[PDB]
Amino acid sequence: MELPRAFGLLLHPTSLPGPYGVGVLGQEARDFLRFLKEAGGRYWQVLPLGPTGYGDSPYQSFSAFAGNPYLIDLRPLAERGYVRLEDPGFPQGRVDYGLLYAWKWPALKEAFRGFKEKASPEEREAFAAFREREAWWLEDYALFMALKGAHGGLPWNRWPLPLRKREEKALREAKSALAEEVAFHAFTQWLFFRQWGALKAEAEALGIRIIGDMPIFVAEDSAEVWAHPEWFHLDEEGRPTVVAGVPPDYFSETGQRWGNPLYRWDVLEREGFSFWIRRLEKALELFHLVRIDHFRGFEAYWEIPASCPTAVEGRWVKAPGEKLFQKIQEVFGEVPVLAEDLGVITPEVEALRDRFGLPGMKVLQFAFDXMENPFLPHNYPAHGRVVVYTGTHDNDTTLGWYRTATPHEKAFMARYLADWGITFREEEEVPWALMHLGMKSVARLAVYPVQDVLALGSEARMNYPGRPSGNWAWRLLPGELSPEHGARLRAMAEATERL
Ligand SMILES: *[C@@H]1O[C@H](CO)[C@@H](O[C@H]2O[C@H](C)[C@@H](N[C@H]3C=C(CO)[C@@H](O)[C@H](O)[C@H]3O)[C@H](O)[C@H]2O)[C@H](O)[C@H]1O
Repeated sequence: MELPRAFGLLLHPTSLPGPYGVGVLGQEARDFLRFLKEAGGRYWQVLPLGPTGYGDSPYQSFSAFAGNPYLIDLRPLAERGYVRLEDPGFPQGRVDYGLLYAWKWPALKEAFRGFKEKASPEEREAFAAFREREAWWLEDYALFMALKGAHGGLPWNRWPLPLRKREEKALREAKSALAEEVAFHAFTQWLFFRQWGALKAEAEALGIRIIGDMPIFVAEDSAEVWAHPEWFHLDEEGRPTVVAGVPPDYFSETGQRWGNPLYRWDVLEREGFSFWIRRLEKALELFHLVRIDHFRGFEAYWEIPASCPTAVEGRWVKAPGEKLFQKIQEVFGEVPVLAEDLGVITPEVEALRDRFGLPGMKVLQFAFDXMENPFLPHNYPAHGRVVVYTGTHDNDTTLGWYRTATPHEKAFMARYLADWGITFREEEEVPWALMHLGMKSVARLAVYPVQDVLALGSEARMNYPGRPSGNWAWRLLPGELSPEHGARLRAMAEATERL
């Protein structure tokens, strides 16, 4: 990939303003892309776009391939008379996922029945054609979701054995009995990918590239794990014997026990890494580049015994990252991947990243707690093949972070900024001071969360890791991101050779 010198904004589509309880792939999404282009921005970064479960996290999806039905704009379906929409009373500035769950799933199901009643033959055949095209993952995903309604929302590895173990007759009978439910889930997928495609075409017409994201590890309770248990370290009952995480750190005392199933990489290699090829293909249908979270896991991963309640016990296990990425380069002709390389990284990880020319990340909130700090701009690679952020979706807003930062951090930050000619008078100005610093740097891409453009405090934090609740909920208000915000971003980009 060739990275131009430019800037972008980080905004998950759920955070878009608009009616009916969550950001969707419609007019407000187009309005945001127009805002971004007029601000001089060339990149729009989102988080993973798959269907979510308990905790609402984009990084723990029911499928590695599916799209999130919550992002479906219902207004076009209402225009065709498929459904009547009535706002139940959604809050301002945040997603209420309980109310969204209770109101949007039934609205989608009503819209599906309306479509079955009133759709033209053309629409019906286009929907059937989509199903045929995507069957290699969609048949499993749709049946997986349908079976949740037959089994009280249980995960797949708690279903009756004939279904859990995917016996041929059990599946055939399930598919016939749940034909309507299967079709409904296929329908949500058809709509998602249709609406995303339209939005991607609009971005492309405006000169904007979309940066997507995926977790290296998939979710325990997902259609692909169910369909391919041999690829994972599961016991005979389909439960993980070991799980993903990271060991104790400078930051974390016990580390993080993520709980994801771990790949049997030997099995994936023997199978030709088809899972990874398909995942990247699917990513590249939606995005122009894709970040992979926990990129270091391609070189080695921390294996936690499933019986351990923390991440303290375990061992590092090597993974065939070099072989995988050689195959990717060979078969795609390029590797349009961004490496999430935060936390503790080794020379082996850096070499893998650099062998394939993958841009890494830099986070300015991490730069001020100790002049050799790699997150300080003067320490960035001479080539500048990195993406600089003030913070990611995992960090507090920059104003939130500043308000809780240590005395030594605050003092060093102020002096370092002054060394770059940047000064500020009030704490609410710190987000823009740090955005300016990132734009002055050699980093090819500077990408900022929209909360920092707005200089919002901790209430607008997208995710607080560890905390299982309150996350992924921040939304823009209508008109909050103003033309003056866009003019300020454009001025900064023009001032730093990013336009
Ligand atoms: C990179 O990937 C991270 C790991 O998935 C992601 O973390 C967010 O999303 C997770 C799904 C969420 N919960 C898991 C973490 C645990 C402890 O660390 C377990 O207790 C839970 O059972 C897991 O489901 C994380 O808390 C959340 O931070 C990052 O957002 C992403 O950038």
